[PDB]
Amino acid sequence: SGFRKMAFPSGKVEGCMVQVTCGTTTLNGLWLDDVVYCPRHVICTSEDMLNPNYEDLLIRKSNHNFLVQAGNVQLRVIGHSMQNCVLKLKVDTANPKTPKYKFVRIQPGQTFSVLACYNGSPSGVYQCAMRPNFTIKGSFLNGSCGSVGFNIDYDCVSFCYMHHMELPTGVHAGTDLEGNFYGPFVDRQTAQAAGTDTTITVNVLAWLYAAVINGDRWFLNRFTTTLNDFNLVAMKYNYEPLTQDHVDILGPLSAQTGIAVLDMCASLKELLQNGMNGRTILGSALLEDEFTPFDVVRQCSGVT
Amino acid sequence: SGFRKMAFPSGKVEGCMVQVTCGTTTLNGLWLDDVVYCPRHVICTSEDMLNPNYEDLLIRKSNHNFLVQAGNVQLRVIGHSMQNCVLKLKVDTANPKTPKYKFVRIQPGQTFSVLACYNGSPSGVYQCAMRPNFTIKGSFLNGSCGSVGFNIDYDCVSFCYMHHMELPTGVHAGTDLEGNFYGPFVDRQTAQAAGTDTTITVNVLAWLYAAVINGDRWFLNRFTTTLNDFNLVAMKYNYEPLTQDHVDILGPLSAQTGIAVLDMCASLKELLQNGMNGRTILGSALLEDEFTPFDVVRQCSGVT
Repeated sequence: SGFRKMAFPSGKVEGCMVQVTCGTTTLNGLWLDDVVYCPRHVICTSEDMLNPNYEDLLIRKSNHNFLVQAGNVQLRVIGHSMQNCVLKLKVDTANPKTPKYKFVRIQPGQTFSVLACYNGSPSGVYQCAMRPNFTIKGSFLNGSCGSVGFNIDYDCVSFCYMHHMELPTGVHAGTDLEGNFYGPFVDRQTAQAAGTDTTITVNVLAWLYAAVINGDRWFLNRFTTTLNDFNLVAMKYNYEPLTQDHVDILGPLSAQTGIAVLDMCASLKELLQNGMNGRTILGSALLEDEFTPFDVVRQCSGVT
Repeated sequence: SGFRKMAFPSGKVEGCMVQVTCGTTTLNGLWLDDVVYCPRHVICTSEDMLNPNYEDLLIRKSNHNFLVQAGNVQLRVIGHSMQNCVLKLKVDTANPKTPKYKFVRIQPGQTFSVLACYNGSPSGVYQCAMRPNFTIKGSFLNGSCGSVGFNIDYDCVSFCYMHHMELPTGVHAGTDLEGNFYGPFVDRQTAQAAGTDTTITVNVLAWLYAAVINGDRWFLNRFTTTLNDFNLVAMKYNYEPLTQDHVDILGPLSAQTGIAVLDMCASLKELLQNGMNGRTILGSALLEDEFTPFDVVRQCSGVT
């Protein structure tokens, strides 16, 4: 019993973190096979970041200007290329700790673990979600760029995020491992404001199922609703519209608990309209939206 | 910027988890040097757990009855002993991945990371605190016993917790790595009720400092207080008494922010008396007490 914000075990990713230095900039890289992946802004001065021309800045860089250190051992850079907003540094040594891996581009509402790193050294691991406005709410200090987000399926690491940017509002932006930003963000120190950070409805519903499984039941009510009726209320409260696809995804939790998805929507509707009245659900005073239905099933079933 | 509930990177501990089976019971063990540590209740049937005589049950067990598996490889058990509520299984192979380590017994209010495991396989990592009633609020399913709690200081793992028990109220009890339960709990399926789960005041104050550092400032008010005045209010709200030792520990965060500890106590006093009025602090609608002052300094400074 109990339900925690849980990250994947980080060891497989710890084995891939390296330090990348270009001139006076140090950040983190991800070493998979004989390629180190890092943010292309490693080549920028903070001055450069105001209006960088990355192709032009990169012309002034050679393989020997990219200093890659794995623990206390230097890696030899034998090639470099820019793919979107990441650099791929080809090294002469395959990472002996390379796990089975995939690069995946996640959808808003999907969760992942972040291994926050500084100077190629892991500092901590925490759980994030891709927000509906394609930001994440992370914990990243100067030096954390190139820290990665991932999911694990048994022994395969799916890398989904690399940290690039903090917005003036203190939320975070980054790329997939092909170097494409999530959302509209750019690797430039400019006016970038995030859109509405809506609540991930299907994740709240999943977490309410987790609450019922773990004995927190006070919020269950005598009501039901329809998707359209629920969505009128979701819209008013800046919740994401619930789709039949979301209802289908919640089916296993519905089955496990015997609470119909639309009954749980009616419980959520009352919580939105009535508030928590000073009560908590799984130790939270707000409706938690950074557990996916898959997360809830995984944690409630004990997948390794 | 940003402030997350962050666990230590788990890799060093992942390298120590093994499966222990005795008859029909499978749980987790911790393999350090040539010793595997596990809960002594591995030797119990669920029937046994109602009133176990561990010395008597252990007489019926031989080295060859303790099946220890590290990944898909069997370890040879060459001795076994009971120390308090843990078994120490001596194996013929030192764990080649043994990190630098210590066994520490933590105080209530101290935080640690848990690597939840099933069948010796890591499932997830999350951050816990030793509650003032010597329970923890974990996420543990059947098979999770022997999962461990730890802190890391650079490259040294301090193991502080091993999971043994779930109370009928769904909170968790366990031991240090000498096999001594935290608090009054026993490894028996009996009436064990937890005492008051008071709020860890010094940790709330630390987290309010973290909030100010990360730009959440709305709760700062024009007031101050005294330890005695604050403590009258703490007592009323089931907060732990704040001591001068706690004030001394918050000194570095006081210095960093320029907010005197007693001024922050007066902000906390108003939050207790007035509530949050539907506002949040670092994404929480309640006052978070599972960050120590050391955690806040570590996460705000980026220690690896």
